[PDB]
Amino acid sequence: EAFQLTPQQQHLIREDCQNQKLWDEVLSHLVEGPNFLKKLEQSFMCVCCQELVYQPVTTECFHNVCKDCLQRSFKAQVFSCPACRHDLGQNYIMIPNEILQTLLDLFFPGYSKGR
Ligand SMILES: [Zn+2]
Ligand SMILES: [Zn+2]
Repeated sequence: EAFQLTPQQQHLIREDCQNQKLWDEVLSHLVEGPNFLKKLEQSFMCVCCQELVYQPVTTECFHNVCKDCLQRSFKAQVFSCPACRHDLGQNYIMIPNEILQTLLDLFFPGYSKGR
């Protein structure tokens, strides 16, 4: 009755090492069965737009934020992590975490429409 991860999800979670600590916390909730998807969605909620992160950038301070939302923040001369306020620097290279994107697409098929 525990939520059962597919081989694909197990593979990608392993490969998503920038999020290692977070994934280990998230998988605590596999026991919660169908409700795991809910706690999963809450874990990858974006602090800026308050939706499941889309094209997430995983920051060096371990926070996932939509690339679009971090770009809005920088344009407003804020070079800080919106989740924890760690200074990222004006020159920060924003690289989407495509492993995490693919994971979210697997867990929530179709969620990214229109984003
Ligand atoms: Zn966002
Ligand atoms: Zn942060």
